[PDB]
Amino acid sequence: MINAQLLQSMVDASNDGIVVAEKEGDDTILIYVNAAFEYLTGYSRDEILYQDCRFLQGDDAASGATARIRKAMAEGRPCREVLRNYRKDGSAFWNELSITPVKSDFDQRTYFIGIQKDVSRQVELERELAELRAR
Amino acid sequence: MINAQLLQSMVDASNDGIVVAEKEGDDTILIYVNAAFEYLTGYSRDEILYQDCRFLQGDDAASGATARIRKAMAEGRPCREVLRNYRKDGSAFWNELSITPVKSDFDQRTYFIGIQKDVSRQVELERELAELRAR
Ligand code: NI
Repeated sequence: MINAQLLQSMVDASNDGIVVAEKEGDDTILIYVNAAFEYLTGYSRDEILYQDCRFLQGDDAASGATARIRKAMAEGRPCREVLRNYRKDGSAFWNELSITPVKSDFDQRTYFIGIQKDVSRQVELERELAELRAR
Repeated sequence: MINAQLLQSMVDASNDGIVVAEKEGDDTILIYVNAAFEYLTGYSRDEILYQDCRFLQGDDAASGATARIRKAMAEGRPCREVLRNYRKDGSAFWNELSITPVKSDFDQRTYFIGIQKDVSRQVELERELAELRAR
């Protein structure tokens, strides 16, 4: 079996962003982010934490597309969505987000694990590909 | 701050494969794999563990990266390599593998963290693109 420090290093090594949020009312707030999430978003740890992750969505709220996510979180189901998000510097990316409910023995709190991934390149590739297929 | 159970949930939730290996002679053997690594490779934990991970490489001896990885592991450097691997069922996939040395302050032994990303899709998209551009 594997100890806590190794688990930390497994998260720290990970390519995808990983985060944990605890529920605060009908919102969540980030309590942990890994290094890859910092790099992905352009924000430092200290800028990100203790806030709901929707700030990444920017000043726009899409069409409250997060409907599916809020449905799933409320219901205690995982989900995955691709969302528009914006780095610190304003540059936009497509973020493939997988959210996973956690059941906590230790306290009474509700936690969620998020795994996040830049999929811009792949979105663009599918687009370029469909364009050439159309020629 | 973050506890051990949630770290385990972060690794369990991970989309990429995560694994820990030990040195044994001039081999390394897996001692932990997450669920995603099962899915990725098609093998169960009990089939995988306690073996050097090169069996995934199949009948296809690469050279190139293997040397590079041995070099890097010996030297105690993290390293990253793309390599063809084969699931249980024979189907091939492109694995972006990053290996990270860590020393356990618990038992003073050095452990290797492996992160495995399936990058088949991107690779195939670039392939399909380069083919249509060739038309
Ligand atoms: Ni042995």
